[PDB]
Amino acid sequence: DVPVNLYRPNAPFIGKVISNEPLVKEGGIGIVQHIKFDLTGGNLKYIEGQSIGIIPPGVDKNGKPEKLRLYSIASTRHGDDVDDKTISLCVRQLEYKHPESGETVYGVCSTYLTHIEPGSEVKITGPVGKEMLLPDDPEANVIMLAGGTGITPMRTYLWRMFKDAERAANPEYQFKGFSWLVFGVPTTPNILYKEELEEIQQKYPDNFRLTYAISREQKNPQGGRMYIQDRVAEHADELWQLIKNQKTHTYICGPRGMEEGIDAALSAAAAKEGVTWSDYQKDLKKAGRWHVETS
Ligand SMILES: Cc1cc2nc3c(=O)[nH]c(=O)nc-3n(C[C@H](O)[C@H](O)[C@H](O)COP(=O)(O)OP(=O)(O)OC[C@H]3O[C@@H](n4cnc5c(N)ncnc54)[C@H](O)[C@@H]3O)c2cc1C
Repeated sequence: DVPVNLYRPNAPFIGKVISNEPLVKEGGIGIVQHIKFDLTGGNLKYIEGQSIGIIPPGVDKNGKPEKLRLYSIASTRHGDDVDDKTISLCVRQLEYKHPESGETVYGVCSTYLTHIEPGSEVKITGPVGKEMLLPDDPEANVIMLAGGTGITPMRTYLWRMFKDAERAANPEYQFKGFSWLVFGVPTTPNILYKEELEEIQQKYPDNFRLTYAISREQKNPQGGRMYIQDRVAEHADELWQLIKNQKTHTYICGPRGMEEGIDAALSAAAAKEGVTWSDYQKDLKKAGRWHVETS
């Protein structure tokens, strides 16, 4: 049922870049690109919450061919144009400190992707992943806790739920539940897909809540920069109340180490009703209602 490994690294699908557009507005930190690829000529199918591999050119420092890097799929199964012909990614250019042999270091695959030109051919593998899948139940509640490019799978869910063209293409999925995105980025220019997220909240105010944690523009009650963990703490009681519903799913995506402050906040909330969150959460994971993808 769920598509997986239609293409593998030994015989990847050769896609073509259609577009490569910037998502970080002026005044933002770093580069994050929305890249769309042409899937025509092959049979790559996928669903929301999955990833694909990209094999970049070149050799590593030891002379060995570069291996694939995984990227969360940014588009619904139908692609951004709802034509079942494309797939999109949301790729940050990795760049980091001097300490590691040199000065500014640039990631191999992410630099390749963020600078790729339309018309270029790329090696694609996958799709992969069954741990970030969206329920078919149109009355589910969906909590989405995203940091940075952790937004990516959330885009696939929200587009499927709320885009006019998606609703028209998906007669069996007319979302009537409640979804809540808490999205942590450093600046307003760094709010990936800001305009479309706010368009969704305006059209569906009873079915979608949008909460930002903007670290360079907002301070938590303790005086520190505002992070996703601070917003979860601020709304811990209400998030816990939603989580108790048998039909609620929670999705967490972003940098590794983001889970710890989220668990601390929810643990304090659940403890007020005599529940140990770590135990309750284990049961949610087993039931397929607690979805995590961090790296
Ligand atoms: C399932 C999954 C989904 C993913 N989804 C996305 C996504 O949607 N968007 C996205 O942009 N990325 C995503 N990634 C990350 C992606 O796979 C790559 O790891 C990322 O793009 C960097 O790869 P690169 O080839 O550019 O860097 P590489 O050339 O592979 O360099 C990475 C290496 O640099 C070093 N390094 C990294 N940071 C530092 C630091 N701060 N200080 C010192 N050394 C450091 C580490 O040793 C690391 O192994 C995802 C990863 C996984 C596993």
